[PDB]
Amino acid sequence: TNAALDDKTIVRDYFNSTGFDRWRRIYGDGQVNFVQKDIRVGHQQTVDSVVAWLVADGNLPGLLVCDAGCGVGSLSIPLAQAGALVYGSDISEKMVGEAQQKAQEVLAYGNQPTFMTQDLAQLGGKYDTVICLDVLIHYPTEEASAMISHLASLADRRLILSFAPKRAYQHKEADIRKILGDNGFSIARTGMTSTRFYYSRILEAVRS
Ligand SMILES: C[S@@+](CC[C@H](N)C(=O)[O-])C[C@H]1O[C@@H](n2cnc3c(N)ncnc32)[C@H](O)[C@@H]1O
Repeated sequence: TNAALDDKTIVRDYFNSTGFDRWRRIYGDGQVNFVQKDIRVGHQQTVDSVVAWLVADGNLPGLLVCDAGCGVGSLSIPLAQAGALVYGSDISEKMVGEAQQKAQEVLAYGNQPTFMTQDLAQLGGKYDTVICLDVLIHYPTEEASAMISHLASLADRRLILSFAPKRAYQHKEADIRKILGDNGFSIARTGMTSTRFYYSRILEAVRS
């Protein structure tokens, strides 16, 4: 018997249990405390900023996009609404199930994202753009490095990441940029969401 479950299992079990209930609420509608409300608003800003980047490029309709660690589809759904071909995945079956429910309710039989329960490190195939928002916060830098390298291998052109700049882990921007550089990516656009209880640094990386 192990002294500890691996980080992925701990995170997965959390988002399949009480984490599902708490984050479905934060990412959804209904009463929240002022801390949770701040997180809801901040996270919405991060999502909206990324959608805005992709819309601004003019090539979003028909674009193949991987949304790794998609949660309840907060990013996947608006990208699909804008015409992207979205492939969302999450390690938590509960989060994935909710994403599909929310998608079916608002998109019906139109351009829906495709949702799969899977560890992002096990994803295959190739995409124009790979996106991983507010997921790396759950892993130490060493593991985050391996995750970024795997995501990079799926990205033909672009990788977009967000992280808390230096349970929960902060990452040094210098470290994240180094890992991206090691994988053959240069930094293009960047962003930053800063509220009272929510901090998310956003990097757009493009294959050079
Ligand atoms: C804070 S939520 C962010 C969700 C989504 N990216 C968003 O911004 O709306 C973190 C999500 O990452 C997922 N996650 C954590 N580790 C993962 C992994 N190794 N592979 C895929 N998803 C993972 C969790 O299940 C959780 O749904």
